[PDB]
Amino acid sequence: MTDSIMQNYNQLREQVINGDRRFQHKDGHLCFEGVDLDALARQYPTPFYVFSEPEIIRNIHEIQQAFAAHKNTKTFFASKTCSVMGVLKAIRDAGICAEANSQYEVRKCLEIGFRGDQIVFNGVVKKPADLEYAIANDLYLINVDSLYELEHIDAISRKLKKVANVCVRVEPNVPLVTAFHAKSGLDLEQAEETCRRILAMPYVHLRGLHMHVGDQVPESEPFAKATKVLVDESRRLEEVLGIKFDLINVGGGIPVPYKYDDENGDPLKDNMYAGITAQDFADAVIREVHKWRTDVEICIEPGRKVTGSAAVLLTEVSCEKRKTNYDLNGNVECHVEWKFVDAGYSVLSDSQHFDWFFYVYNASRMTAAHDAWIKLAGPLCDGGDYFHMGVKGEEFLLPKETHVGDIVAFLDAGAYTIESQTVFNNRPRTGVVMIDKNGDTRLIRREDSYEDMVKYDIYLAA
Amino acid sequence: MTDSIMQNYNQLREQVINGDRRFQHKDGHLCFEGVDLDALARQYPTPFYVFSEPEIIRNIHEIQQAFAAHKNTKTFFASKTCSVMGVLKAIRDAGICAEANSQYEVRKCLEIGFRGDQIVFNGVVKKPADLEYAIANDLYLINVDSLYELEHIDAISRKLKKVANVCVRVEPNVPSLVTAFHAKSGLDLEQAEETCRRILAMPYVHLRGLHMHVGDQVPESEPFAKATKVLVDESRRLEEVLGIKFDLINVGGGIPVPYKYDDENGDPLKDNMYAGITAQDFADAVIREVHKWRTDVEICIEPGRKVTGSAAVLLTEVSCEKRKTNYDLNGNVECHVEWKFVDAGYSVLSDSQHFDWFFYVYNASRMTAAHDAWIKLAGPLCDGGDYFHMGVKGEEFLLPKETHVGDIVAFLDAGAYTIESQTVFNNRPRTGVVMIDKNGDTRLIRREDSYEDMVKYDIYLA
Ligand SMILES: [Cl-]
Ligand SMILES: [Cl-]
Ligand code: NA
Ligand code: NA
Repeated sequence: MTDSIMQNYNQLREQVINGDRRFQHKDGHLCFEGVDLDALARQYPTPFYVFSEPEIIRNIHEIQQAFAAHKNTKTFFASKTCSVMGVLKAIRDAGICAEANSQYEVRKCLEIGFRGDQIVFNGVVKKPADLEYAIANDLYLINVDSLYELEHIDAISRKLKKVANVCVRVEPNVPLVTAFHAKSGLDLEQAEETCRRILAMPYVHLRGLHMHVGDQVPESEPFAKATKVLVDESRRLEEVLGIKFDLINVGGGIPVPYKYDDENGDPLKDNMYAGITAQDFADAVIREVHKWRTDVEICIEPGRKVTGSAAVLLTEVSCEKRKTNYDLNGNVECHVEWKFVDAGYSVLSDSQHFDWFFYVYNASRMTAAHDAWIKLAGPLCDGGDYFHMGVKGEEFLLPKETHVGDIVAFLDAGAYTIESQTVFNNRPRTGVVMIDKNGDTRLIRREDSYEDMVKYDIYLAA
Repeated sequence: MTDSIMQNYNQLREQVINGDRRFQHKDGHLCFEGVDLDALARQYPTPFYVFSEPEIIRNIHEIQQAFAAHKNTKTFFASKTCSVMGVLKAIRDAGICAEANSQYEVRKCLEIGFRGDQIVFNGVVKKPADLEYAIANDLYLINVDSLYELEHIDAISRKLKKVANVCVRVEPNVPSLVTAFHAKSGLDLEQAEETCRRILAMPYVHLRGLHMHVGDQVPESEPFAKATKVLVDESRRLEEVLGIKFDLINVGGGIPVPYKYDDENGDPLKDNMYAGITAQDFADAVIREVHKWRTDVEICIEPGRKVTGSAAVLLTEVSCEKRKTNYDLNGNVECHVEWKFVDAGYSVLSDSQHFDWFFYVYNASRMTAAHDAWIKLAGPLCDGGDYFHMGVKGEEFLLPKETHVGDIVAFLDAGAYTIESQTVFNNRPRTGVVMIDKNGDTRLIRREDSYEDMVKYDIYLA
């Protein structure tokens, strides 16, 4: 099976450089939107992430084209996915809106140019200061996640004499037990009284209901079933309360392919295979909404799908070693070829914490057979800081000729990879480079400096 | 039985405030070294960590007393555990040395006042710039982790005309994990002789001894005994073969800390939140093996977790609450779940999520009240997985039924691997840090990240 696994992985490698809209090859090197990534990693210090504005645009087009059957669709990028200002700017320039998950995310979205009417603010803990900031900035939506929080929305909107526009988050029990496993939202049974309360509030304007199914969802059925619950309650409440809702917000969760050989993958057992497309998500949602109204606005909150495929992590092979296991008589049992790169799980956190797979290739030797089994380690002083989600078990494939100094690329590294970095071991969080629409590159986030990292501390100087 | 679990947890609670060397009660509140933690969390915004210099001192005393049978012991705090400058200063002033795990860790140790001869620099990826910085600063030890890295140490020490003092890291294959497959660090035992012979010939590299590090939160003494014996046996053999006398042996870290205290109810080999050994057991195993070789040689140890783990509390305010109910198909209640939301989630206390780490949780504002209600404890991140899964019983915690929004929740034993592992996910800031000094007074030693801090790393058009 290993030889066939090796054959299959090299077929995937060839597809990257001859059949992928993002990539080419030049001088033996992987190129991204025409940019030679080996050369790029000689210009900027590794490790760093490189984002593609062209690919973000293609992803947004996929999402928007998926919703062509429903004209009144509004798309809010879930900025917890990635909020580097230059990424947010590319997303704003590509024509969609923004969902924010904290006061500082709201502020960043406003500062990069999203208008208040292009921002949704969601959360389970929206303290009075957070709500005051959001209400004062006339956000399109602030979700209502609990009755406790709603009391603060009422009080603060009254204090500011400013209308707060809200959607009530309802998390349906769609059979694993919503009460035990879903911290967010209200129960369906609480929706009516919550909406009745809001109608009576002078400065709180009820716009619709909200749900969010989850992340990297491998089937369309959960979106259909959950949307139907919220549509049925929306229809019922319009009748009971004598109102017409502005909108329904169905959240995010469109998956991204992290493994591409779907013929060999089962998305229900390995959700690195994308089980559905944006079109499947849209078909499920739109079909359920149109059983109630065709004119109502549908709000969607895609995160991962906007940026996931649109970045690469570039990391230099910085050390190598061979480790050999010997039996008790001194005979070799096996050899392990370790390659150390300058990025570990403080840089690429989900590879460790969420068992996330990313394709790994030698970008400096992209046209060479990846014919050697290796283990790939990071630089942290932690026995667990190596990449466990290999091609076969914990083993990766690289050219046997791989050399210290080569650039390794992790593909599909654009979602949930920047804000989740740490300064563990006082290794810096990475710089970030952007490829713009013209194929030109610029730095959009600096690498943390020494002074950056000590300046939060308060201590007598030396 | 849940009643017995509740009774046991409340016995543990009473032992915190009437038995534990760290804690007391006043005005119904948990006190740490006499500091009322409810009051403290009204002076500083939550969430934040509070460290105890007294408890750091007690932990260091435990470690050093454990080594009483071997006078020439040098203790290096593994600063990857916590490198806030004021914490490092407390450890420096307690009289021990520092182990560093990156160039910037070396620099901050020097800056806070550790001399070069008090610093060990360890790593698997020590780039030429890292090595030049370390060698220029006359560090007590730079470990040798690979043959590749050793070539840089030789070349750079020659260029600087400064002696690099080294210990060769050897990771034994001790049957338990397979070292070649699961241990990225160190050289094989079989490589130690030639590596040492080559160092002896280098003009500006000085061989001091061998190094190993077993692991973290180790619940048995046998791993230390077996691994130390391998390194002692090879040390003795190399002294004979090469005609040298080693300065030292470095046996690393891994002394566990109790995260659950009711040892009568635990199996440390199945649940390593129970500490399976004490510092005395660690020292007994190490010293016994070293003294079969030499009683005069220096033993270097690298404790991390044990120095600071018990010495901090995370204080976080209950900031929201809700009740979720599962209803049967007749609308009758199947069960209720009481959710309490605190202002810290796994971006603040990462190991609670990523390493399934248990920390005792109490209501510091109601510390003398029976913790008599089962609750689920959630953080503030917009992520369904951001709740604390490592409960008292399954995913459930115990708090007083009188718990109210505004109460302060404490997580105990929050001093190891809790600061540098924080993130800005959702653009929630990394926390402030307070220190209780040995006189019982408090000061801020790290600010909470500001909004400026969220964006100043980014390069964007205004
Ligand atoms: Cl839009
Ligand atoms: Cl010492
Ligand atoms: Na109203
Ligand atoms: Na020498």
